[PDB]
Amino acid sequence: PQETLNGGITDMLTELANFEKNVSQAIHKYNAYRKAASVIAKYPHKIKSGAEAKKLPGVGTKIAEKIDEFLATGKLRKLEKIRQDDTSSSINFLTRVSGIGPSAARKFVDEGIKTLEDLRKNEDKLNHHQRIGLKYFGDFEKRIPREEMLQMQDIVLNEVKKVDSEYIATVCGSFRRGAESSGDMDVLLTHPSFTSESQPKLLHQVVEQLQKVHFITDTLSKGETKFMGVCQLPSKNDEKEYPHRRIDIRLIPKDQYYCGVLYFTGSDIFNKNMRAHALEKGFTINEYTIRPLGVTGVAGEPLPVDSEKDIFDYIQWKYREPKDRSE
DNA sequence: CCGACGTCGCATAAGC
DNA sequence: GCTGATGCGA
DNA sequence: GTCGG
Ligand code: NA
Ligand code: NA
Repeated sequence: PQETLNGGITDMLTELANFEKNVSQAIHKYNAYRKAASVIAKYPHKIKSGAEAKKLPGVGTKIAEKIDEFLATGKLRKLEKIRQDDTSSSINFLTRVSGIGPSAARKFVDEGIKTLEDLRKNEDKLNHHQRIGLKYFGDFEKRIPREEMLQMQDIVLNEVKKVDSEYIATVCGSFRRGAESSGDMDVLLTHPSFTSESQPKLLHQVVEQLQKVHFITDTLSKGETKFMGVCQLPSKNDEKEYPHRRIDIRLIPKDQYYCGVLYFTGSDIFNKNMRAHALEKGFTINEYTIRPLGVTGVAGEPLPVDSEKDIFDYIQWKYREPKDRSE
């Protein structure tokens, strides 16, 4: 796991990944290329041949070939071509705006809209989400230092508690695992009055409060259980102002809360391992529940959970700190 | 050879 | 107006 | 594109 060891190769794979997703609309080729990129990124030798790479889970014949060409010429003909392609490179770029995905990008570029500037000239053609995306294009591609996250957390936990001291809220994501930086803030929310069996107002009042103290500045989307929007730390005195940040707030019912918390803490890799484990011990785990099987594979009713540990207990695993859930 | 590859809440489209 | 498909982000 | 039934 050292940067420019196979950087050339993994930046390559990652470029191709984006073109598959954003231009070709082949999300599964997109994940193939990314998966290759990962397993190569972890590989602790400078790759010498496509054949050496092929040995890795997720590197097949086609990518092996690419690596050979890259290794001998320092570039890829296809990648070089698509990069200079006016239409395609503009479609790929436009998708960097939040709310513009591969379909809307494609339509824009069809009607000659290819640049941020062009988007600015055409706001009347953007939905609410997209306008927010444009407006904060740069801020949203910035990382969030952990210190700022802590500051944001102070504000979130404070105002949630002042709306109702019985609410529970957890900031998960790479934040909860110790990451020195985060992509956004992901808040998980529950209340003792909200169970799977069980007002239709619990998420709304929390969001309202966060707007009233001007933490939440914009709304991408909001319904009865998931909120997605924008936030910002209060500008220190005369100091330079903070970036607007992405924040999601999820209302989960209490008897599914720690499954939710477990799931949205990750990492993805650790989740795959633990869901694998898991089956072998006789259980199925998803973001909501842990259920038992079932001599024929028939899933029983969901078991009670009242903490993260509870889940680990069910499946013969000693509790592992968010600290140590890289895998 | 050929299908799976995560899933789902919310905004908006689109056909009725 | 209704519906439930499709795009999007996570 | 890669893996696997
Ligand atoms: Na292989
Ligand atoms: Na986007």
